[PDB]
Amino acid sequence: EFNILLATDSYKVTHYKQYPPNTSKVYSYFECREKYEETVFYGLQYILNKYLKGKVVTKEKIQEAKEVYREHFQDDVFNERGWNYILEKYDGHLPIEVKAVPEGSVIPRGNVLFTVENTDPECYWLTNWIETILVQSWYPITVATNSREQKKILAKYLLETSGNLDGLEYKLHDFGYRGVSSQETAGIGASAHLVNFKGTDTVAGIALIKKYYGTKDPVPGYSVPAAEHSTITAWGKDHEKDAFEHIVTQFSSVPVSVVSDSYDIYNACEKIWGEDLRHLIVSRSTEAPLIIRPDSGNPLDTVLKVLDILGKKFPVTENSKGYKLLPPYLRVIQGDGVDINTLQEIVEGMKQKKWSIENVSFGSGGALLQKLTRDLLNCSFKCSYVVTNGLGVNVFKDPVADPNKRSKKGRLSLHRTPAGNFVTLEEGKGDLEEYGHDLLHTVFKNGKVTKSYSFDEVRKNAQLN
Amino acid sequence: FNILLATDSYKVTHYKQYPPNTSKVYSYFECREKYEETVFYGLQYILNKYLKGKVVTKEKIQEAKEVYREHFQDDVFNERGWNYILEKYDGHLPIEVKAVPEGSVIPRGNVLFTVENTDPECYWLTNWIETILVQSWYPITVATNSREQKKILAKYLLETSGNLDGLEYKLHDFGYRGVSSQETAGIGASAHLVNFKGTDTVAGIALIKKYYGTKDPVPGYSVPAAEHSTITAWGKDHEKDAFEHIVTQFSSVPVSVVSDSYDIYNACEKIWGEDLRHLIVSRSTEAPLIIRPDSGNPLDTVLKVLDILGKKFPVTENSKGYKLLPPYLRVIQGDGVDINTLQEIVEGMKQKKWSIENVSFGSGGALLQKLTRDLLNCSFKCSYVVTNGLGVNVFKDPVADPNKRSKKGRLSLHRTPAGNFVTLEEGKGDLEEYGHDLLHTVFKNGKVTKSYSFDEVRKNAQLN
Ligand SMILES: NC(=O)c1ccc[n+]([C@@H]2O[C@H](COP(=O)(O)O)[C@@H](O)[C@H]2O)c1
Ligand SMILES: NC(=O)c1ccc[n+]([C@@H]2O[C@H](COP(=O)(O)O)[C@@H](O)[C@H]2O)c1
Repeated sequence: EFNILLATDSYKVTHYKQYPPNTSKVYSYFECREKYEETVFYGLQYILNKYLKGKVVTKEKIQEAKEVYREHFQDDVFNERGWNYILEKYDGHLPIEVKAVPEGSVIPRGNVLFTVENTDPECYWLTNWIETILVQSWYPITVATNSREQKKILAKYLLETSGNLDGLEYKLHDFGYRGVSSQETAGIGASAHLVNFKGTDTVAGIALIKKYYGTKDPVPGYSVPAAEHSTITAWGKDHEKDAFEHIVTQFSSVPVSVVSDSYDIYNACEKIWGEDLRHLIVSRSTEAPLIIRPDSGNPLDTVLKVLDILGKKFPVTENSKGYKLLPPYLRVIQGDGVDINTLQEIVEGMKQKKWSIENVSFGSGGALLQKLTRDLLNCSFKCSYVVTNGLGVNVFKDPVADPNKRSKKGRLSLHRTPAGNFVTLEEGKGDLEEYGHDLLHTVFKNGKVTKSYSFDEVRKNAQLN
Repeated sequence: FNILLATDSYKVTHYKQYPPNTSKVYSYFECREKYEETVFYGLQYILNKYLKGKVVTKEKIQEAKEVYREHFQDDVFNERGWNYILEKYDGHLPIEVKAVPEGSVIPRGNVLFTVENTDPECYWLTNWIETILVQSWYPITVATNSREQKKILAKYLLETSGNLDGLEYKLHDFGYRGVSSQETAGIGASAHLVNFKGTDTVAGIALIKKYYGTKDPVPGYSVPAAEHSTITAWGKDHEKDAFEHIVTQFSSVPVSVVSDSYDIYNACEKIWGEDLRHLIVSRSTEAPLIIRPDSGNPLDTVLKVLDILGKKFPVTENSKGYKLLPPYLRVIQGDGVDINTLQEIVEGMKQKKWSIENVSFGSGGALLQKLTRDLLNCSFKCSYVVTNGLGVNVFKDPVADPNKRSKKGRLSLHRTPAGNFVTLEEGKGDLEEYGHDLLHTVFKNGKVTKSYSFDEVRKNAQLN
């Protein structure tokens, strides 16, 4: 089982002896320090429920921690007393209060997103002990944010080239399951992407959403049948056509994606799909199109040549915006080399060549769920206020060599400005009541989740515009 | 955990795409052709935690059936196939996995492990588990990147001190908060511990002892250390009090004290260097003060810090001619360190004549998070199938990218006469023109057939 006493950075075990004597309170906060100008706050609710709520302290876990740390530090520095107190006083429930903005909220950089403080003067050391666990929320936040920023690009070009945003939620598919660092990461990352889109091949995200957020529909994400290199190459190089025919025939009534670059993407599109099996394609339903899938070469150049080829072998129409459109039974999915940067290049390149963004959907894996760091949005957790000797003290850091690492001072609160923007008031100035109500809500207190959100609410909060 | 729900969605639809009359699907994993050799580590963890024993149950099958029915809006799930495995093998997977020993250091472009079904009815199972097995790229990459950094550290420590004492402690893992999840933290931390012994991510410890085991009393260690909150809590005008309180609380053990809260240079020169100097020069070699800068240009900061300390404390020159701080005073750079800057820092220290003995490093996100599967081009591909009872050598070869070509047929790994490695394709390993295949069966029909202790892994991964 998971032991919260063992889920922190090793040195935090020695911190209770480092605070000023008679410190009864430690107050800390998380922010995405000051392009990603606005961030999607999502993921905390998962961590609270899975790791922090309920009886997380037991006699066993304490003993286990005692032994582990004794060897790790080659000494007994573990705060056994402190934990026994929580076990005995609160029945293993954590005496801390957490306030946060609603899950899914879109908040500009440099603002307080959530705060942590102890509710018992005895557990002044508990606030920062759980920094490590709570800080990992940077990941679902960063994934959701990066995913949302790509949706903006897609939304912009789709609107421009088609006149509407139909199907936008299916324009960027999650292909990152094998590309992430672990199973737990796959679930968290995939759920973050689902906040903005509906297409995913990382099934793990579904279960996480159901269990920790919940949705009205029986499922938050969908997928379609699709081939991979093994199912095509297995037929032997001279039988790629046989493979294609067999696959589109097995999935004749549902959308089907078929990777076509095993040997020569251009020959596959022009001769096999465009000639040898054209009759099996033009006969398909608009609800069950063939989705050709290139998977190599320069992303933009490949997509353009593919479209040029298909346009020469299939009927092409021009929509009301003046952009070329493949027939309804035929589409393309670019699932290689796609990241927020190249995505922009591809749709822009398509527009210049007069191809509607309607013709192509995208897939992204590692770049979507793995090539992300806590530094992209500068997620940071810092102590800004303590009470020692019964007196409040506003604390902060301000490294001389880096003004960007400066932190906020005192008790904080988030407010809406008259012009509809946001501001984080420091030093308790929020009490002045000049900016309406603080936007953070208590979501956790003394072992209980006091406020939560359904995934439908999160999605609503994260919408664009 | 349900293995029937631990694969890329589309693989659920593959059993109907393979050529009819296919009785076998054989696939392999490689770190396709800096980073010329990789450390094979991690597969054993995945086999034990996710693939061994009864992994199929009536419940798990029904659960997947319903999930996929809604996910696909159609019942494409292969309930019959999974049910077959449940009744025939009591939920044990009919697959065989062969691999090089855990910890092996292998050149790029070589087969590292292979997978194949052992029951003709389960030809589709081989690639069903590709997703879960492919995630081994992570520990492989962490271990590899960490080992390359140890090489750099080794080169400069030896060059500037004459030996390699304490090498396994020169790079500390600070990545707990910087990774994407709890599970990732444990996996990555254990990968790092293959090369070093210092870590702040305790989860790595539990993973090691449970999945590999060690006859070791100290697989991973750590020392008392302050953070910004414990220093800044005292108030800006009391940083000195915080420092004095901390060093006295940990008077007899090594202690790391972050010193850049306000002005790292003032702390080194005035506080540690003057006001509290009496509390430092009195410490023992086994309980040094470890000053930790945490901001600014990593190389420039370290050099200015050493220059400052050199002026306030007695400096010696070792037998190699490099300057050395007193035994009770050291430095740890735990910000902005990665494989590239690490190299710039030690080279910069060497030019200014400072022994690498003076400084140790810490790395978080760059160590366990800023890494991807394409760093070593980790890939899983099918190279052989049996259809209509005839073997067929399989492979891909995209016209737009020769780097994506895969190997053909049955593979085997052998040592060459000159002591190198070669991957023999198309079953040629059978000719016996080389020695024994270096891959070993580590998994077969639900059972882990060969295991390695973390001590063997460390041995296999050693340097030089
Ligand atoms: N349904 C699908 O076509 C599907 C699902 C998961 C991964 N993939 C492929 O796997 C690879 C993963 O690599 P990346 O992490 O770079 O995306 C890509 O080539 C991707 O297209 C495809
Ligand atoms: N014992 C320690 O000093 C210790 C442990 C864990 C993290 N840290 C700090 O946490 C931060 C982690 O951030 P990065 O992911 O960018 O490495 C660093 O500033 C690092 O120094 C320090």
